[PDB]
Amino acid sequence: AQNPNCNIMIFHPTKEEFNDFDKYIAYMESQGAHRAGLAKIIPPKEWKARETYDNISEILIATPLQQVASGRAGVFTQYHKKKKAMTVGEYRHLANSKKYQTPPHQNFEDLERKYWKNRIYNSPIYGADISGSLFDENTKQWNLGHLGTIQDLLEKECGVVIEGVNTPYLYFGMWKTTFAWHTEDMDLYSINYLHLGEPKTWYVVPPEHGQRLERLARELFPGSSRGCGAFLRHKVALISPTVLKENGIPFNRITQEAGEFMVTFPYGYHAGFNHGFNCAEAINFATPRWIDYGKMASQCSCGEARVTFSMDAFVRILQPERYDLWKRGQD
Ligand SMILES: O=C(O)CNC(=O)C(=O)O
Ligand SMILES: [Mg+2]
Ligand code: NI
Ligand SMILES: [Zn+2]
Repeated sequence: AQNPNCNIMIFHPTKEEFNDFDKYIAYMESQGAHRAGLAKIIPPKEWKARETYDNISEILIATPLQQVASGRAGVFTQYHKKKKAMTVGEYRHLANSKKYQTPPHQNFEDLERKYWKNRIYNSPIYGADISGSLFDENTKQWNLGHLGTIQDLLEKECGVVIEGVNTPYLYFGMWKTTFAWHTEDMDLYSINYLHLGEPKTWYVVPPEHGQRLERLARELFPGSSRGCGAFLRHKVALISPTVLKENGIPFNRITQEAGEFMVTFPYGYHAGFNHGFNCAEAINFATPRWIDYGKMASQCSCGEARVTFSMDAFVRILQPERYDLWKRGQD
């Protein structure tokens, strides 16, 4: 078995290998990359997402989210308080303000220490989940707005045509902005490209060990666990690396820098934080190997998780027994 210790793998495809997205994902899996839950892909030196980022300041962040924490430094939840709209130029100036800017630090490890020590005492503002793309339409390789759609994959694999669409999302971050422990909707893959700015640190649990993280989460967030049998679908809980190590949960960590792709694999729990002002783009995708994960994915039916239009068909076709209850949670 390849990569039996489930380490995060880093790939350096040539420009020739960068032509065929599906083929390269299958190659990475042939080498055991999925076992980690997360892989990094450094694009060939010839490749670019677009020519420059000089003209992005007028993009609107209609609903910036202030991420307010509750709990203790290593075990907390966050809720999202909606703020007034602002442009990306306004948000970048806010991220660089004395109140919100990255503190002085020696290296990524020092910054990671400062994040876990101090996150809960601040409420950073995240421009998350903005429909759109920063890939130039002329970028033909690994353009996250031109991928094969999940609906077309399900149709190719299973023969059933379904409604729904699959488009990318932009994330404008600042120091301490945080993504809570989660897997993707329907345990899909994700791909994330860091277009510009400061790094993003990731934590991940191997898919084979995901239920160990879920059991710890039920112990650490016991009221949330009674409320919902899949409460990590709410995307609000954080657990630090120190707490994971104390409880023997297998995980790995890696920092993504601007110009790099990350891929999360089906049922790979992940969490992390931004180092400073940045912009990322991400989208879900599927492969034939996903189908079995989609059929087994947990679902939130308590009403909290509320997701896209397109998840309907995935539940309806892959999880018909669950459909009725899940849809009640959506309505
Ligand atoms: O970058 C973020 O805030 C969160 N991204 C993801 O969870 C992802 O790409 O799957
Ligand atoms: Mg603009
Ligand atoms: Ni994700
Ligand atoms: Zn729920």
